[PDB]
Amino acid sequence: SLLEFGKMILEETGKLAIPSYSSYGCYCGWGGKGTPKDATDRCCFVHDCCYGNLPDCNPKSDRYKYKRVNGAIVCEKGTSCENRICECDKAAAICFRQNLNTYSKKYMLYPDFLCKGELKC
Ligand SMILES: COc1ccc(C(=O)O)cc1
Repeated sequence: SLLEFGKMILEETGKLAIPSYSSYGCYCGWGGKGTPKDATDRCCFVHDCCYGNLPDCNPKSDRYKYKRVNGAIVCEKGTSCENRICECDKAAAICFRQNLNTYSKKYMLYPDFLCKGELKC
């Protein structure tokens, strides 16, 4: 679910999903179009594609379970949709951590009109 993803993001990065990643660039918190602005935005682009791989799943509301082994995220077994959702979120959270070094506040509340064009998954 979105709230669980938000908790995962905070755990991983120390940033609040809202407002750090809810309106960032072209794809974070509300993707759609344009060339991703930076590596963080690309995390959200891939995350969006990842959810797009699951048309018959409901990633916003469906809850999954995960644990930490060391600091590593381990998705626990639930339904097929839950497992696949968890893997998408895990990847994104790790991606955000990997790219904290280039996270830029200037991409927060990024205006829609600067995001144009379709980019294929
Ligand atoms: C509503 O909260 C969020 C938080 C993060 C993201 C994201 O990282 O894409 C989307 C919505």
